[PDB]
Amino acid sequence: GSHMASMREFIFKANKTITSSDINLKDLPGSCGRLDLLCRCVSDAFFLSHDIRRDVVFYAVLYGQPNPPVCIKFVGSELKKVSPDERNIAIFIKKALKKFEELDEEQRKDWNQSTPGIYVRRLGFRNLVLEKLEEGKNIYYLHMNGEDVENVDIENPVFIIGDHIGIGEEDERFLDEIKAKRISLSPLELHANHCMTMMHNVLDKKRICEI
Amino acid sequence: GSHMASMREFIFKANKTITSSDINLKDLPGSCGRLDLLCRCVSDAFFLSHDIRRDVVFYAVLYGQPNPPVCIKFVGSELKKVSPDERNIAIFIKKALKKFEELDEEQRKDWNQSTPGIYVRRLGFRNLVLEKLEEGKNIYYLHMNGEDVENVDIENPVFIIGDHIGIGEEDERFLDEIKAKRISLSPLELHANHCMTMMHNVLDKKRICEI
Ligand SMILES: [Mg+2]
Ligand SMILES: [Mg+2]
Ligand SMILES: [Mg+2]
Ligand SMILES: [Mg+2]
Repeated sequence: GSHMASMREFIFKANKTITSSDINLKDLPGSCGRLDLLCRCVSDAFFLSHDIRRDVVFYAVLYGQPNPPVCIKFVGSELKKVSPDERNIAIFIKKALKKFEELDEEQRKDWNQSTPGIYVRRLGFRNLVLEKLEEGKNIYYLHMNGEDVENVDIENPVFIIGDHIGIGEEDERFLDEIKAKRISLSPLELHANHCMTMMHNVLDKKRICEI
Repeated sequence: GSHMASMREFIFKANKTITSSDINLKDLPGSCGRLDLLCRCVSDAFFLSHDIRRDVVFYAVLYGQPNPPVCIKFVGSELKKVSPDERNIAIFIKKALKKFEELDEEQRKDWNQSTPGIYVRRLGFRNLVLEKLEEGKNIYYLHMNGEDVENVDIENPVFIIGDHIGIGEEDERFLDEIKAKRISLSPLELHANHCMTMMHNVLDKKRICEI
């Protein structure tokens, strides 16, 4: 074995997801701007059968009205009292957005914990990716026309996952500029949350041959 | 290519999921008996990015109080007005259970449509599996100690997926008896809904090399 372990980190850009705590739990998809999708991504990033993945960090950058961008960071090793269902996760996200509302613009420059393992910050998608590059991460863009993941060595990863409409031409230009490596998990276009499930499975299996 | 296509069919045994329409949407996991899990399984069985999988049939057999068993059958090619979020699916399941409540015991011997593509019937797990065997299906049991799916030819499949506690010693005996083939998708124990995602991905990829 190589005995190499690394954090699995994901960034999901939520193009339209609501950025105030004024959340209608009864319309997560419509009035909340596909908040349901974001909740499933959180669920799929962390939850196993009788456990939570302690090596995962998940970042969501929300661009919906009225206060974008808001970045919410979930740290698997620290999360308490989150369960895999959308309603529970949505309430945790509501709490995070409420915390963000209580902070001034200076305070929002930093990560601010709302509940254990959940932090909010004024941070956009590109600045977040830059910050990860400076830490030494490799950026991988999960995109259906990328290299077959089967053949790529993955090291110190940050996985980028777009939503229903996607990252957009602007941010693709940017990923191209910083040399993000595109990887494919499937011949079909999947929901963002399915990508994370596939990506975890790829890494779980490599762990068996290689580490 | 072989030009071979087949229906992808799944059976999920929901050990504790509620069997009346008296459903608390605000406690899908607790008072509904892990109804949230069943909803995610439905979601993951059917939904792609800009589509629904028309070659899938999903069966759920619910064993929770007060009227078990209830079998709900979802037919991908027929579903209308279902979206991927748990709340929407839970309401469709509520409707199905309401339909079941309105039928007498004789009427429950047959499939009874509640909403397009959704049918309810008094049918237990074993009788359902028997019925599928008699139709010519091969039964595959997704179980973490099974053969690596990579190496198994899959033909005319019905995939069995247990829940959080699992199929149970009784029904395992039965699957052993009828010679169900056990297949593994992962070195880790996953949520039932993740199995379906992995299983779809395996089939989508084979479709590319072989069909
Ligand atoms: Mg690792
Ligand atoms: Mg950071
Ligand atoms: Mg097929
Ligand atoms: Mg039938």
